[PDB]
Amino acid sequence: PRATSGLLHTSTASDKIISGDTLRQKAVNLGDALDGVPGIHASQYGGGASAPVIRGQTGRRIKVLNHHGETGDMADFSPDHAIMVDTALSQQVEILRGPVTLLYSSGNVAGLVDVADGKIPEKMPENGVSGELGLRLSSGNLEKLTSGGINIGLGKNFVLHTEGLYRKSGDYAVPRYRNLKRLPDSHADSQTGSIGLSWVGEKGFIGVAYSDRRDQYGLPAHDCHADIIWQKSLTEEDIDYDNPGLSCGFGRPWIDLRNKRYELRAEWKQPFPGFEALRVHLNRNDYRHDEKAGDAVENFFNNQTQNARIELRHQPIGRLKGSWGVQYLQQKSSALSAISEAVKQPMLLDNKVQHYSFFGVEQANWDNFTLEGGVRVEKQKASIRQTARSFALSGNWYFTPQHKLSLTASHQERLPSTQELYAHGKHVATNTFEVGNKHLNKERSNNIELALGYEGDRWQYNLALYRNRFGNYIYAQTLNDSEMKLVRYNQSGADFYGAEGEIYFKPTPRYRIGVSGDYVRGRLKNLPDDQNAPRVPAARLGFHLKASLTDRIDANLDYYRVFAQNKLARYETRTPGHHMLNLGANYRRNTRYGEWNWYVKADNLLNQSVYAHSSFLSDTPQMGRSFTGGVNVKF
Ligand SMILES: CCCCCCCCOCCOCCOCCOCCO
Ligand SMILES: CCCCCCCCOCCOCCOCCOCCO
Ligand SMILES: [Zn+2]
Repeated sequence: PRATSGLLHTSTASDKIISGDTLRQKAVNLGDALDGVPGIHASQYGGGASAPVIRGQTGRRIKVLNHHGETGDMADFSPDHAIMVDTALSQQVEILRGPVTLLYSSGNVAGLVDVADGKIPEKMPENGVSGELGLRLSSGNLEKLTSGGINIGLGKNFVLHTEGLYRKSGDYAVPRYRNLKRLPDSHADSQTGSIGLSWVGEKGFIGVAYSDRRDQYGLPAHDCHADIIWQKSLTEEDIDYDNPGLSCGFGRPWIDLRNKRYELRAEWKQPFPGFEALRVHLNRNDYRHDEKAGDAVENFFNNQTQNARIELRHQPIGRLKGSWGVQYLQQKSSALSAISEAVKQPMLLDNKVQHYSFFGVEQANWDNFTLEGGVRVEKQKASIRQTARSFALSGNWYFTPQHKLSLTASHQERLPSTQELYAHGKHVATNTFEVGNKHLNKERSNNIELALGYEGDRWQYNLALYRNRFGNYIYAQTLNDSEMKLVRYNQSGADFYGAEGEIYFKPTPRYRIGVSGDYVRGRLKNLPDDQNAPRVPAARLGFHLKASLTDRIDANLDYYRVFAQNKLARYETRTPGHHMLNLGANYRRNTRYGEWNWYVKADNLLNQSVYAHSSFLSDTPQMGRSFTGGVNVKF
């Protein structure tokens, strides 16, 4: 029961490790799967994509990690783009805060979400072989989900791994929504495949893996353009482009996406003198997606990623431990239209971004108190020159482990993305024109958080209180007057604070009852007044029940009270306001050749009109009542 993302273990009390067997019974998308963990919401976008929203932050203010590596996707661009991780094929998903975030990115203020996978075995399987098989169906979805993974000892110290998943799902049923049985364009198909090969220790393991993922899914709530769009708008010619928006007023939207991945991992256990561990990670990621209407492409998306990170763990110099590393990340990306680059300027013109990053964490241990500090300094070059310095310092006081009090502080700098300073074009799915800013200054943030945790047979609880102070908070500022939005990229200050927590009391070791909840406030302060921050979540209180009876069978009930959101940003609207009731049960079973984990799930029994203010489809109801039956065969 540990975490893997940091070569050196810095553990704060508000760290959460979700089990992989459990994820097999969860939604396919990352954001839907993590929703329900206190402090984490979702930005759904039909059955296709959903991003986690963590402490009101999302995208570039958090970090999704594909087994310590850059996923290489383009989900940071907009929540309609799927995140390239397979949580249903994952070993574990760890949600981490602290100085560790500095190992992977700059500007990560809310949480690091690392998805660890079986791609490259790291260990020799028993009996020479191991793997699992999974199958499930879901009502009103209409989800079919099959999955498998395999590990084979190709000899004495050699292991091959394969794994894959195929999913088909329809437009989802909606309660009371218009006169519709199902919400149009919310269907989703996905396949993933991996082949791996890895060594064994001592000292460690080395290995490579090839992956392939094709996604095909609709764009819910959704011909003339080649001129007027450009050129051009700085400044006020939105006057002249939504005049011919009602001229053509008076295809079928979907995304076809392909992701190809080549990576290498290695990590052995006593590299040479003075060091306890050495860890490498090489990655190449081919990402593409066409945003289409029928068979025609409206936007071409591309993101080539190459990523390298080397981390070594130094000798404990007398109870102070540390891991220092270097990372190289180059990312070639573009976002084009059917229109040539010879007539119009692309939404995102073809660009070359390079990240040179030096990082590390150091922890000192004075018995029942740990102190870990962290740093990151990355330089960027941007062919078509700044530096981000981020630091974090954190203390943990164990009165009696486990009785945890964490105090964590950090200053993080995020360098602006090329999208943010150079965007200039209609993104169809979002029906928004995007404009960049030639002069943004880095996102600087000063963050403080205190977490408290106890888990002691009778009582179990987890609490966290946080504030995030931005001297600079870069945001997509909606602009001057169901047409098409226009956003400019802007700067101000911001003040985010909130709380999240869960507490469980078990009367017997047999039964467990619990209450959970979260709340977050987001404000824009000091504008070039004092308005709310965009797409902030809503408060949520949770009631939880879970009980085994017995040895194999495990029923469970989850009731969430999602309150409305009336603290809204510049052009936002109110969002109710729903009651989520979820039922669940599980079958544990031991036959020959495998453990057989049957499962049955019932979500949204009250059949409520569910809206999420934190999503781009805030006035679009999400899935009504749905039944799920599934099987897993571990072996
Ligand atoms: C036990 C059920 C497992 C089913 C696994 C499905 C098989 C995995 O599919 C992987 C291939 O997915 C399609 C890849 O296509 C990529 C397109 O690249 C061609 C471009 O020239
Ligand atoms: C820190 C909570 C556990 C009990 C602390 C008392 C023991 C020593 O703590 C004093 C200094 O460290 C406290 C935590 O440090 C936070 C780092 O903030 C640095 C901001 O510049
Ligand atoms: Zn898009």
